[PDB]
Parts: sequence; C-alpha cells; structure tokens
Amino acid sequence: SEPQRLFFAIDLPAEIREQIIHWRAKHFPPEAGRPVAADNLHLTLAFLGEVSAEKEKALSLLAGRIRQPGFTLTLDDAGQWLRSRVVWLGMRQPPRGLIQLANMLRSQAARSGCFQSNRPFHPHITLLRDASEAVTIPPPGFNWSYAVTEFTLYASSFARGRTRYTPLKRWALTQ
Ligand SMILES: [Cl-]
Repeated sequence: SEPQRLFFAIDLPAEIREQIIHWRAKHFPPEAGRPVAADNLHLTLAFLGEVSAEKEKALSLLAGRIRQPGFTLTLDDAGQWLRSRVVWLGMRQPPRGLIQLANMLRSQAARSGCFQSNRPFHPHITLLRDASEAVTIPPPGFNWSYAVTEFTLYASSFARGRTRYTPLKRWALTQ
C-alpha cells in the first residue's frame, strides 16, 4: 500500500528488441551513452509519476474503458536529443491510433492530478541515456515493424545496478 512510480507503455517483440541491441552495439560505443537493457526497451505512452494504490486503481479503471483498434509500428527513424541527453528510436509519421491512445491516457492522468511536464507527446524508444556528446546517428535496421495488440501499466524500480520495470496490468487493443 506504499506509492509506486508508474507509467503506461507499449512493448516490443523479443526478436525486434534483439535486432535493436545488436544494431546499437554496432553503431554506438560505450562512451556514446548508457545503454538501456534489452528488456527495458519500450515506448512510453504516459508518465504518471508517484502514484498511490488508490489512485492507481482509479487510473486502471479509466484505462480499461479505452476502446481502440490495434495499430502497426514501423521504426524508420532514429535521432538524438542532446538537452534531454538521450539517443532514441522512433517513427517519422506515427499512426493516429498511437496518438489517440497516448492523448487519452495523458488526459486521464492529468484529470487525476498527475504531474504535468506540459511537454508535447513525442513517441520514442530510448536507446541510450546520459548521452552528452553528439554522435552520428545511423538509420535504423531494416523492417523493424510489428502489430501493437495491447498496452501495459508498469512500475519502475532499481535493483542491483539495474532499472527494473514490473508489469502490473495489460489491456488489449481491439482488432
Ligand atoms: Cl530526414
């Protein structure tokens, strides 16, 4: 019944996660930044901040009322945001369904009193953190494309020199 640090996210198939870390190790030396663990690669829909058990339940219920078709993500884009010090993977033209889902979840969080960054939703998958220096970003690998069937509520913790994301609940997207 202690508060947890939560976020909604979309996950990647194992095969694609593996292609990504192989591609990453090939193009980015350790000095380019701190690599996100393969299992920790995800696309965040909405950050909720620290959330009480009571508030988690309310947000989970609102998430469960979402009615949306599934969509396809094709990762054709890669870049670097120096100020936020990340190297990221993303999509040039995200499907509307992704935008709809994120905005819906973000709206629900906001209306519940959740911490607001007032940052415009920029769908991305963080590959490197603490990326300070400016490196050369290659295009992604070929055919990193898959159907999104669901989204998940995660808890975030740190154990044994690792970041850990714990799945709490999942909701399927219709199709
Ligand atoms: Cl371009």
